[PDB]
Amino acid sequence: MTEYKLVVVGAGGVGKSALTIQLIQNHFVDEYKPTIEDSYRKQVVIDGETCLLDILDTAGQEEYSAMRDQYMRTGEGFLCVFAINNTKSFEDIHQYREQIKRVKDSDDVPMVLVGNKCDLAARTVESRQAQDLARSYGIPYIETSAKTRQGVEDAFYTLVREIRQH
Ligand SMILES: Nc1nc2c(ncn2[C@@H]2O[C@H](COP(=O)(O)OP(=O)(O)NP(=O)(O)O)[C@@H](O)[C@H]2O)c(=O)[nH]1
Ligand SMILES: [Mg+2]
Repeated sequence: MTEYKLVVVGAGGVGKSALTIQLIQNHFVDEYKPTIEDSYRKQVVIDGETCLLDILDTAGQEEYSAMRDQYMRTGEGFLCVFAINNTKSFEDIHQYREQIKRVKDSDDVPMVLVGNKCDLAARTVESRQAQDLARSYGIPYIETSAKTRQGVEDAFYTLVREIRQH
């Protein structure tokens, strides 16, 4: 079957792993549990296509940048995740995008901008600004909550659809 190699990237603590686990295991990890590198594989049906999601969950930490090149290079699609209550994470997005373009030798890699933690009242990043950014990239912006599961399948399935259209 078709396999889709999705990579989840972003700053430390934005909820990359919480999003992935919510997708694969339908629960919200409300734990402190920093990632080094995790992989998940799940057979799904998306729009009637039987396929395998190969999801690489990456570290937000600066120390793991080398293994970051390695993982990025094999990815077909990237979820670029920030937290809507953390302005630095949103600013860091630019640098993850640029590193993906560099390792992939590509200006237009399948990608979704994901604004996570939208369940939180204490927003510092407006939806308007994140949308403008995504528009300037030529990529969809999806807002998610790993906690309530809002937008979770949306973000992953939209990325699969971007890979199909590439
Ligand atoms: N309210 C809320 N909290 C969330 C959400 N997603 C993650 N969190 C919380 O934020 C913290 C970090 O999430 P986690 O999934 O470990 O983030 P990460 O990006 O994988 N961290 P790392 O880069 O270290 O692997 C956890 O305590 C988690 O419960 C969300 O959508 N809403
Ligand atoms: Mg993690």
